[PDB]
Amino acid sequence: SIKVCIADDNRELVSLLDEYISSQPDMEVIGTAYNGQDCLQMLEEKRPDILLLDIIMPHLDGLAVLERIRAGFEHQPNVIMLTAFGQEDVTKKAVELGASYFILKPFDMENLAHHIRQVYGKT
Amino acid sequence: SIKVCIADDNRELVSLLDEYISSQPDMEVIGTAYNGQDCLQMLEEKRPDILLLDIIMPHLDGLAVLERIRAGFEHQPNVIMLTAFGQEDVTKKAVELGASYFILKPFDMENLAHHIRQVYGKT
Repeated sequence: SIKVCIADDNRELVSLLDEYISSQPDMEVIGTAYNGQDCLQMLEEKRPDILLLDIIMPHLDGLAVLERIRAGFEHQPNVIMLTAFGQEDVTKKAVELGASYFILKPFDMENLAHHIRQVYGKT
Repeated sequence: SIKVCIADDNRELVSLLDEYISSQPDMEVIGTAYNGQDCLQMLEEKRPDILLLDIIMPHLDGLAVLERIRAGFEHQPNVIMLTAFGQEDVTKKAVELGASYFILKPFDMENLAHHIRQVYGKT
């Protein structure tokens, strides 16, 4: 059971991520946060294996959170930045500190091309 | 080669759809439109196999476009409505006219759970 924590200030995205990760048979969601300060508070209690972290947030962004994780925590999760188009340059500083990243495209295409084939096939 | 036309008023979404469908080896994008009137003009020239159509658009929505396709076109594409959360009830009228539909979730999760496993695996 891979234990995952989510921290992002887009409430719609956090909800989708929680649903998606919870549907995976080998993973579990053990906490969520909407800003950096609450993320750092969560990690002190839950010790997840994986943290999905928004790279840019007002006041305390994902790189400031990652720096605090590396400078003050004994137990650190593997951090995966959530990066949208145009945010790649800022993500690169976080990869220099050892995080990994996931390019988050705006709309979900899963199963579209399968559905298209099913429709086309029936005619 | 499955020939696809896209009609939606979200420019970001049209761009992603074009990219995604064009990357499929068995499909091709042959036109795109940003409103109903331009979609109906496109279909008269291009005769696609598949039309991806936004269910709700100001002035002339996807159901009004579908009704015009069924009442005035000799050659009709198989129509797949692009339906977002909350738009299901309006889609059901279009399915009554024979269209199919695709539930469009707000963010792309493709490959996230694979990446998570790759990261977790390396430790």
